[PDB]
This record gives sequence, structure tokens and C-alpha cells, in this order.
Amino acid sequence: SVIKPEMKIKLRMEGAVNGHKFVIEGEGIGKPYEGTQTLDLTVEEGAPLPFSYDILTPAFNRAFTKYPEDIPDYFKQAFPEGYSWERSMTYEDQGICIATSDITMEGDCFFYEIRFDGTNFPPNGPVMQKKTLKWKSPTGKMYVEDGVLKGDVEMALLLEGGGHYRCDFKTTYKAKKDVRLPDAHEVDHRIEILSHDKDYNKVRLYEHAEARY
Repeated sequence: SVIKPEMKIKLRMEGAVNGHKFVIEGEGIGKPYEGTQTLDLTVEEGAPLPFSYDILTPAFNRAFTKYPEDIPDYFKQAFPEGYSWERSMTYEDQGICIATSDITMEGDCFFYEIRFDGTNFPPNGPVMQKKTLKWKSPTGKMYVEDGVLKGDVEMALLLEGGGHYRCDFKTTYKAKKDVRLPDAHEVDHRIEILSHDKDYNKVRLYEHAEARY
């Protein structure tokens, strides 16, 4: 396989949230067959971000998923050539984000080109007021629709003061080459900011993900 037991990551995200432009770069490393990875992320333009960092973190690669032998691994099969994804993230208070990622590989490193746009977040809502704690860890669904792999997951951010704030995720995946398509299955995720500096100009971000029926 071209996917090694350890793979490096390099990424660049550009985008805007409620008009505020930014650029974030990341470098990391993970274990694709164990479903784990860590990224160090830096805000290169647009600091300090005036919105919750948490809305960005699932945009910062399902190749880092432990797949059982009897479920075809769409993501690892997609390499060396790579794959892209398109995602809508529809929050309960009418804030909306849409993001795209083009994922390539060279040697022992993945590269992501990420576009992230978000609008219509209420000025006094939990995103613009930075009242979010972390993402809950739901089970997502993977399924194929007429030869295309899709993902849906009902997400939620925990809030300061004990509440929750929901978001519907819908993703479409596109391998650059034809690969074996899996049957419908699930993916468990946990994503966590491990460390950050005061205004999240520096962020260390971890994900563990595993597929199952």
C-alpha cells in the first residue's frame, strides 16, 4: 500500500465567517490504520479569530479511520491520486457553513487544500460569542448513492452553562479514480482540542475514528 503506518499532514485553509477572512496552516502526523492523528494549526491571516474555533475543526480526512477488513476502505483506496469532499454544516440557529477539501498525497505526506465559508451566525449566538466547549461524539453514517460515497451525521457543540447547540452535517466524497465502494456503515469519531493559546492562534487538534457496521 502507498498509505504507510505513519503519514504526515500538511494543510492550508482559507475562508471567511460572517465576513471575516482568515488563513490557517497546519502540520501533523497520524496513524491511518489506527484511526488517529494530531495537527498543529496556526492562524496566519485574520488573527485574532472573532468566532468559535470549534466550527472549523471537522474541516481539518477519513483516510485516518480504522477500517475493519470486511468493509471496503474508500479513503485509503483513493490514494496515491487522492479524493475530495464537499460539506454543508447547518446549525440550529440558521448559521450555515459550507466547506471543500481537495486531498492529495506525495511520499509520506497528505496535503489538504481547504475552503471554508460560514455566514448568518447571530451576533450574540454561541459561535460569535465563543461559548462553545467541544463537539459531542456521535456516530456518523456512510452510504453510497448511485456510485457516490456520502456521509451524514447529527452533530452538537456543548455550551458554556451546560446546554447544547446542534448542527446537521452532510458530506459528499469523490475519489479521483474508481475504487471498491463500501456497503452502508458507520463511523465513530472523537475530536478534541488538546491545547491552544489565548486566542486560538495556535491549536493542537486530535481525532480518533473507527468504522463499523
